[PDB]
Amino acid sequence: IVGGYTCGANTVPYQVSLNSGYHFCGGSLINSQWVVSAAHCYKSGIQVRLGEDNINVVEGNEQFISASKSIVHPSYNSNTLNNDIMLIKLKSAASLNSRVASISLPTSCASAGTQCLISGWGNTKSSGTSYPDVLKCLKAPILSDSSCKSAYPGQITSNMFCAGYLEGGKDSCQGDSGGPVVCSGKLQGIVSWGSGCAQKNKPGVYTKVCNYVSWIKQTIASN
Ligand SMILES: N=C(N)N1CCCCC1
Ligand SMILES: [Ca+2]
Repeated sequence: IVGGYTCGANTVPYQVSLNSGYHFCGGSLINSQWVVSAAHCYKSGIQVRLGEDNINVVEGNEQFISASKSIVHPSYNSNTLNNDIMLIKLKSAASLNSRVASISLPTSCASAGTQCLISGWGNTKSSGTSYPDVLKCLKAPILSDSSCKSAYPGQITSNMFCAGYLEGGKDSCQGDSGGPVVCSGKLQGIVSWGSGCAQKNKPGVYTKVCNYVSWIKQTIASN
């Protein structure tokens, strides 16, 4: 996250770190045994780390649970990033508490102008590299479809939305991928792609979760 703030330990209780020897992506806990992330975060050997603040220090609220299965969206296209969403099932249910909690799926899609919370352990610099140990946060509005398409000609599908600031300076970044965009207490986005980080006229692009609620629910119901 570039241009954000330190969230505070366990203040984003649905945020998970996906670990394969190191943090490589975010995700969102949506019930005791399932995480939503980005399809472009797929790999084998995933351990889900819940209850994290500093990802390099055991601070006492962590739960580390291996994935038992991963399900990339049927229609994911890795060239266009259309349908950039993946479900991960945990081998055992997480113990839910104030510090480790699921985030509700949306009942309705969110509108441009809605303020959301984006979070992750990604790079905090738009030029160069500095990766934080503790979770960072950014408050950002959803942008109109028109301005999203103007920023990225030929690239925005009905399964994507932009959020952030056209003036630059505030955005998600490398290592935030797969993490949450939460608006009014519902998971409306997944950190997906952009152009650099925090550049003028290049807002972040996010997977539009409301389009996937039926798929998520029916996948969970049979897996
Ligand atoms: N929001 C931006 N700029 N992103 C998404 C996360 C990876 C780097 C590109
Ligand atoms: Ca930790």
